[PDB]
Amino acid sequence: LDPATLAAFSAAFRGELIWPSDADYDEARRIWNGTIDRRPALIARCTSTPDVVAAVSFARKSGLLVAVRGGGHSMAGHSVCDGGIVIDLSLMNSIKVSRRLRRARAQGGCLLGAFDTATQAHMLATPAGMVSHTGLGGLVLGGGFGWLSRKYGLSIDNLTSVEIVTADGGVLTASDTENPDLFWAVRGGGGNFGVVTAFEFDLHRVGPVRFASTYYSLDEGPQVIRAWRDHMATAPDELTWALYLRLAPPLPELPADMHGKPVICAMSCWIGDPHEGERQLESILHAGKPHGLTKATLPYRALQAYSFPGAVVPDRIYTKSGYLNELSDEATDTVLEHAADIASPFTQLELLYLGGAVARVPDDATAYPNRQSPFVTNLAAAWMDPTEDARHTAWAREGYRALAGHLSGGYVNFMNPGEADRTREAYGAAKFERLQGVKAKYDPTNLFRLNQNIPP
Ligand SMILES: Cc1cc2nc3c(=O)[nH]c(=O)nc-3n(C[C@H](O)[C@H](O)[C@H](O)COP(=O)(O)OP(=O)(O)OC[C@H]3O[C@@H](n4cnc5c(N)ncnc54)[C@H](O)[C@@H]3O)c2cc1C
Repeated sequence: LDPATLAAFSAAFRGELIWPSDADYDEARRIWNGTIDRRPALIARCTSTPDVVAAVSFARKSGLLVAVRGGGHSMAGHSVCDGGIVIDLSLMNSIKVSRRLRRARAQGGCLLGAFDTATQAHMLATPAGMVSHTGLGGLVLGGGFGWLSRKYGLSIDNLTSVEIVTADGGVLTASDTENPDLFWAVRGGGGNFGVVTAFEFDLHRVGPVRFASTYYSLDEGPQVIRAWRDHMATAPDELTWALYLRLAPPLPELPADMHGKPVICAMSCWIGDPHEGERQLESILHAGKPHGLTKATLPYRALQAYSFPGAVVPDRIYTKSGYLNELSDEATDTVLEHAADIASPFTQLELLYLGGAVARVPDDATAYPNRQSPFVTNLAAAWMDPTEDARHTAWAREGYRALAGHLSGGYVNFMNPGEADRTREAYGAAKFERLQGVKAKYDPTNLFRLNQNIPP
């Protein structure tokens, strides 16, 4: 490490440096995917945009492999690197909300729960992921979907501008009117094009939400999933209905003879009038007998903080996901045969219906692929014992291969560390090559390669 560069970076960087000798280094480098044990040479905790600029320039000059960390939830483990530098944005957590203009400006290191807390102070909101502590950074740059998406689209579908630090250390504002090629690419292209230090979103009024969660016996699985698939094909935007095949959590609402056994966990909500929501959710809650039924009228920030029942954070995860255009009866059976073999109490086989507002955005308006594929299956193995990695990974892998005949594309934010190759297939040829032209203009060095990578 050349000293003049380091020393001038020390004079510009008004944040915290964590070195491999420091006590807090083992914790600071930990990311949510515990199977990713990497030793960065240097962890930089930025507090403002000039901090990131200094961190970007110093990494460019010094030749260090760049990681960027928002909330650290990368299923591929991109946010920590072996022997490089970590531009850590976790301290840049602030949000300014205009209730009157319905505008939220959030720093690149925000967590979802912080963002939704600030907007819900004015009963405002904009779509994002379902787990409170995942980061706004990586989620939004990949698309971002959740409870508000069928009504209001992806997270990017409400983005209006970004402040971004490009590989050359320059700071650019990208929007629909300013650097619009870059705005297209960051809306689905990940961290490939620079470090976003500020997002601006349009917001929506979201009052109380009538919500429901329940569990169905697996030997009623066929009629439940079929009812689910059949209903969502024509369901109104306001109804979001998700299925999570999993081992029943040992919760008092469920009978003890169901604890630990595979079930279907159905979570449903109605974005709109709670009285219309109660009528709507009752029309979908009885495809089979609902066990452990919880129905509530929750403020939207409570809905955001609910997932997942049991409130356990796993240490180790491996995920295989893809989209479906159709969910045949044979595919439904296949899902059920593999869900019955679930081993860890923290593993889920997620089945989501997007569509709605997501699919009414034209294919080419952003960089997010597969808007016209409604279904998402996410085989999400999650466990604690690091000596058991092979048996839980094998469940995701072998379940994915049995469904390969229905699966196409892939959400970049659900990719596991060994899926660097799925990139061209996930984006498609037209989107991949346009992304490469933005990557050629803004990061021709591929300084930012710790992501679902798009080489220039
Ligand atoms: C428990 C859990 C639940 C999830 N639920 C959902 C969900 O409901 N819906 C959904 O759509 N996705 C979901 N995700 C996935 C989430 O969208 C991605 O994992 C996302 O990448 C997480 O971002 P992060 O910032 O926390 O991750 P990190 O690991 O920090 O980073 C992810 C990627 O984005 C880059 N990045 C992060 N911040 C920035 C920034 N400011 N500028 C540039 N690049 C940046 C990193 O370089 C990295 O390549 C979930 C993930 C987890 C772990």
